[PDB]
Amino acid sequence: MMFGRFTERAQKVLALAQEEALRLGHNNIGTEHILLGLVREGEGIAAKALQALGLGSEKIQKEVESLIGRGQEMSQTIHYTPRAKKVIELSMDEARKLGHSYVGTEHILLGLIREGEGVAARVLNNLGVSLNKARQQVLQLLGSN
Repeated sequence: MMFGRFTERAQKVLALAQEEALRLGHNNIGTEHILLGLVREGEGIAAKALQALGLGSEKIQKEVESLIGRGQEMSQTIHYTPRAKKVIELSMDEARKLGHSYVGTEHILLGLIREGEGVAARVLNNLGVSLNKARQQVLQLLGSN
């Protein structure tokens, strides 16, 4: 058996990533759309950790949309990019490394920073969040704070 399961909180950020892809006029979910889906949820442990590090939904949204743009729409329904598919595997590896039997919002963000080269990692670094800053706030705020 393997932890091919996401929390209801995490499934909501991934559903918001589809709504945000369709708002931007994209038929795909990237690392960018998963990070944008996180701040559009705003209460999940990862989004709460981003805001605890001094970020905010408009800051992350404006930096995402300034890097990926708008208007490539084709009414084609959503697909995951190779990096978003990698983040789904890496967040599941981070959940297994923590001994959690499903992937939380926390573990989605640990996947986004573990990818390290997609737009999500670059938005965090250009705002001022870093791999170890995000790890320490997420790893505390998930239940050890």
